[PDB]
Amino acid sequence: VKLKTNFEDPKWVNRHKFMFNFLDINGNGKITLDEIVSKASDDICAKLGATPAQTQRHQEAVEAFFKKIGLDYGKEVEFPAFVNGWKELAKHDLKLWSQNKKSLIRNWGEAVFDIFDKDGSGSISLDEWKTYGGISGICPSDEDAEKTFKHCDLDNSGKLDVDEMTRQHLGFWYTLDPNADGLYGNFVP
Ligand SMILES: [Ca+2]
Repeated sequence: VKLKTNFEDPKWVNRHKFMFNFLDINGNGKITLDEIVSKASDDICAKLGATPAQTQRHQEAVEAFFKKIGLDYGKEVEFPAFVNGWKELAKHDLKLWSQNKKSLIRNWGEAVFDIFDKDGSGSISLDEWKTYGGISGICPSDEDAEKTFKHCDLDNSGKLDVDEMTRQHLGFWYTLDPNADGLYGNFVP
């Protein structure tokens, strides 16, 4: 995993703008934590049939993750401030990860995978990633989900584990590590 960021690369700014536009479903150029948490709980966790405890751990993780970016309940955040907030989060999490500490991005990954994980493996299958991908919308075709798995280093079960997805996410969301390109197939640039 690379530890240096590339905040000035328009490709990194545009990757987040793409995701901002994806979250800005009502098209008003603003995002609220309310909207984000609703997507996490009322939409994704509900459709996944998550348990009360899983739903709550997942909501806490999504909340902490996006609060670090500067989102809050009842606060509208526009794109320039949103991407400046990713700088806070990126430095925060890269520091933690490099010191073998739990990062907010790892915590989110644990919460998502836990919904699917029935054996304590902290790993998910291709079909489970297809499910999460289609319900959240971030991997909206089976081919893209397949690309994620082809892209990553899978474990002895052909499954994606949380440590591997965390490393990939550091590079994809935080540092623009070229090794992380294609993480979400052809969807997220
Ligand atoms: Ca909006």
